[PDB]
Amino acid sequence: IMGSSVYITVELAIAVLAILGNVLVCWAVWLNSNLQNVTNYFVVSLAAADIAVGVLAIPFAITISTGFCAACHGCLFIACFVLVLTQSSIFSLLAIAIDRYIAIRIPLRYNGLVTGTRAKGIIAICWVLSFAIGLTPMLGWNNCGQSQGCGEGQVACLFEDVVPMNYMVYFNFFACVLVPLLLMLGVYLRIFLAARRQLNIFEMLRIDEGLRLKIYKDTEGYYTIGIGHLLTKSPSLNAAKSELDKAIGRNTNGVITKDEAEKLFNQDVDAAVRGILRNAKLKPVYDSLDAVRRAALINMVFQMGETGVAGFTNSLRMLQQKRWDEAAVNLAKSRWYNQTPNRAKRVITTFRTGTWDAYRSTLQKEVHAAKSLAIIVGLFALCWLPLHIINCFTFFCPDCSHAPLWLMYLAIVLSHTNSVVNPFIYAYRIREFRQTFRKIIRSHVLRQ
Ligand SMILES: Nc1nc(NCCc2ccc(O)cc2)nc2nc(-c3ccco3)nn12
Ligand SMILES: CCCCCCCCCCCCCCCCCC(=O)O
Ligand SMILES: CCCCCCCCCCCCCCCCCC(=O)O
Ligand SMILES: CCCCCCCCCCCCCCCCCC(=O)O
Ligand SMILES: CCCCCCCCCCCCCCCCCC(=O)O
Ligand SMILES: CCCCCCCCCCCCCCCCCC(=O)O
Repeated sequence: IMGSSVYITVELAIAVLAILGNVLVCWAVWLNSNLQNVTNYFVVSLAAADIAVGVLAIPFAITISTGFCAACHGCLFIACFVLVLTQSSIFSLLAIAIDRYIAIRIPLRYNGLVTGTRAKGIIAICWVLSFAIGLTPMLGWNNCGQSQGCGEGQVACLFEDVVPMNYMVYFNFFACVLVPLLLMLGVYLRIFLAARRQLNIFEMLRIDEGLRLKIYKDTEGYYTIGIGHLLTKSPSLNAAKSELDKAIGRNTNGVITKDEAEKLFNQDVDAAVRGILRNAKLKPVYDSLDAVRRAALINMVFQMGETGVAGFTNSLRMLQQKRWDEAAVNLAKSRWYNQTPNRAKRVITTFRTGTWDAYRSTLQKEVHAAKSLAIIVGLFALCWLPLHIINCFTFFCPDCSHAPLWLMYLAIVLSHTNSVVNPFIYAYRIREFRQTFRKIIRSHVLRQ
């Protein structure tokens, strides 16, 4: 066996899987409506880039490993085309990170901000930039436009001979790869840290009622901000903003910080507690509860009012008798539960257990999917960094012994493997993909 016949076989095998695997990803999104969200718009674009790697980039890699004589610019295309595909991938991974960001920290305006129309727009633009960036050497930044054994008008097509290293290190690596990766690292880290935030009465209603940092109109058209904090019933945004500046103690222009929204909420809680203590029915029960169960009672007052909660004569009684399970069953038979089952179910769980479980679960499911996608970026980095780092060595230490050929082509094979791993990850960690794959393979591929 030859030392190259292996290189060629291995890379042809990689190409077949790259194509088959990523065709399957696109196939699923087309068939399944539950995979036709905006997030998978970028997954498909990413899958497209990986298919193109198996079809063109890899054959180009093999062709160029011969060092054959070719025209300058024609040689640059074969060598640089893969850079186009790589850049596109970067943009796709970055857009996924951001998408998951404003979907987990700012859920209230995700669908009004992230739309299919805009996604397609951003994708189209990113493909243009990818060509502009990947084919920059073709635009003039090269080493042939000014070489023997090939005759004039031609040069031996060796990567390091035609593609400037200062381009590969400064522009390609540092600016176009390194920066996005670190940016994607910061975004995911912030997503994760948010799911591990410390829970309390503020984070409790932030989930049940939502958080707004810009003045908005409530269900009945009243100016409101923060967590359900009504400013005024006057039909004037101007007047609403003036009320806000009075409460905050500064010129807000209709926008406050998270912290400031919390101070308003704290005040709202204090008032509710005072109202509860003036009520002869609620006081005995409130006083007998622990801190967490009190928050669940305050939660109900924020929704139904103090007179409303005081109507639960029997459920309240059980609560003071610490008959948590009985109270739960009874509260479940209410018209309140029938109206808002999700919110009520969480509040009731809080009465049952006396923990923040119901609210911690919401955050841990609202992030589990982002872990799957984050793994995608980690593997990309792992598959591409080695090659980038070797370039830096060659570049920064000119008179050192160059990396041996075996190591060089090993880093190249590795980077190509990155176009195979994604489909496997979707199968293992994402349920709706796995189920669609099984359906496709069994029905359309085996045909039964
Ligand atoms: N440095 C480099 N070389 C090659 N092919 C040339 C391999 C080689 C290695 C040593 C030698 O003496 C002659 C040729 N492809 C390459 N692709 C990349 C690359 C892709 C993405 C980032 O860097 N870098 N890179
Ligand atoms: C012929 C058109 C595409 C058919 C794809 C056939 C499957 C080929 C296997 C190579 C890709 C594997 C990707 C992940 C495997 C899916 C696992 C599974 O759901 O059982
Ligand atoms: C010169 C001929 C060789 C072709 C090489 C490039 C081939 C790679 C193109 C792959 C593009 C995949 C398109 C996926 C789009 C599907 C979108 C959808 O299902 O909504
Ligand atoms: C799985 C394979 C799918 C088919 C992909 C098409 C492959 C394209 C091959 C690229 C060839 C590089 C150009 C060769 C230059 C020829 C020079 C000459 O003929 O004088
Ligand atoms: C999706 C379309 C991507 C664009 C690729 C189109 C397919 C091109 C097939 C092979 C291109 C050969 C490049 C020119 C040949 C370079 C070497 C030479 O000058 O002989
Ligand atoms: C939105 C369409 C962009 C078309 C310009 C792309 C030019 C070259 C693209 C090569 C592969 C592109 C595949 C993009 C598929 C997009 C998937 C989607 O938008 O749902």
